[PDB]
Formats: sequence, structure tokens, C-alpha cells
Amino acid sequence: DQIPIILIHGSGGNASSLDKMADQLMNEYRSSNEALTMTVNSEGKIKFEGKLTKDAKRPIIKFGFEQNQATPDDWSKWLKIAMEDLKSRYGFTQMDGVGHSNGGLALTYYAEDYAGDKTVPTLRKLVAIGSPFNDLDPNDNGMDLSFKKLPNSTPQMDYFIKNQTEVSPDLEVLAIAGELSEDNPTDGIVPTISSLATRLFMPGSAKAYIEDIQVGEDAVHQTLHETPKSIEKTYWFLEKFKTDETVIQLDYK
Repeated sequence: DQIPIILIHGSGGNASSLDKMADQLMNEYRSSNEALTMTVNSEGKIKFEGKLTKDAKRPIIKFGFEQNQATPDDWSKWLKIAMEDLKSRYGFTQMDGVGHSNGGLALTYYAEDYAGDKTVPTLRKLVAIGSPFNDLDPNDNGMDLSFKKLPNSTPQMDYFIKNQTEVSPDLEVLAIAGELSEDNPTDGIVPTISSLATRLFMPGSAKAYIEDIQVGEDAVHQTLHETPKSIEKTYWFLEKFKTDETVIQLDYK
């Protein structure tokens, strides 16, 4: 009945990439008291470092993909394999996840593809930080933060829309997006709208869907999972936010 929190890096990252967040949860908030590092390689290896005890509180799973530039749907498949082993070892029926960029996309595939699967933990809270739901092309995304549709949906977005019905009705989603300035709706890599495109498939599927836009030069893609606001909002969503009713909160902005 412990609910772990899985932390997943962006492309180019590793199992240490979300350590600022993890250290804050373990050392300052002290809402989590134990951690495990797990890594997976598509070659066929799964590695656990550490052991969670019976006294674990919100245990953190620092996750690493050795193939750290692969597609988010490949990541999701590899995550499933590793989550079968995690559940086998510890029995967790639910987990929360925080993913930076590609890591948030991997969680979204996991949410859509394995909600019914009793051999892995069901994703409960999903935090996606600068995740390019509709990839990187500004032409596909545009600049209208009140968007009800995208200028052009990519194949990935088409998949997310098609399979939105498969998410757990208890799923709670927080989409964090950066915008370098009000007149420059990108985080430097991802169009702000791409990172909020969850708006088009999570509301009414998930129990909760919340957006948070951070603005300014400090909201750059590469470090967006390290901003004070990102960490504060993530803590809030993981430890304070609770609902039985549907919640949808959009930033327009």
C-alpha cells in the first residue's frame, strides 16, 4: 500500500538527473524517506541498487534508461518490463511518476498502454515537465495559449488522442510548461503549446488535469525540472493535492 514515486529523466539524462527534486523531497520536505535506483537496458538487463524497507514512506525510484536518447514509446515498453520486476519484488499496486521532457512522454504511453495490467503498478499521479506531446515544430503548435486544437497534430499526438479512453479514471495529471517570455512561447526546445497539448486528451479521461506555465529566461528546457517553481508545484501535486471530484485547470495564460 506504499505508493512509490518514479523519477524519469529527459533524453541525454540518467538516474541522477532529478536529484535536485529527490533531495528536496527526502531532505527538506522529508515527505519521502527512502530511495532505490533502477536502470534498464534494451540489451536485456535490469538493475536495482538499494532496498526499500517496511518503514518506507513515499519511496523514490530513481530511474535510468541506458539507451537515453530512445523514443518515448520504446522507453515505455522498457519501463513496463522493469515495473513488472518492481511489483514482483515489492507488490506496489500504484505508483506516481514525474518525468522531465521525454520522461513525461514515456509515462503518458505507460498510462495509456498498461492501466488494466495487474502485473505492473497502476500510475496514479503523472507529472510531465516540458514534455513535447506534439513534438518540436513551431508550425505544428503555434502561439495561442487558449488553444482548443493544434495547428497540426503529429502521429504521437494522434496516438495519445486515440488511446485517451484507456487511461485510469483515477489518473491525475500535472503538465508543467516553460515559456521564455510572453512573446516567445517556447522553452528554448519545446513550444509551450506542445508541452500543454495534454489539454486535448487528458480532461474528462483523467480524474484531474492541471497546467502550470512558468515564464522567463529561467524556464529553459534543459533545467526546467530544477526550477524552484517546478519542484514546489510537483511537491504540492504529489503530497498536498487530493480530489475525489474531477478537476480541470487550464492556463490560458
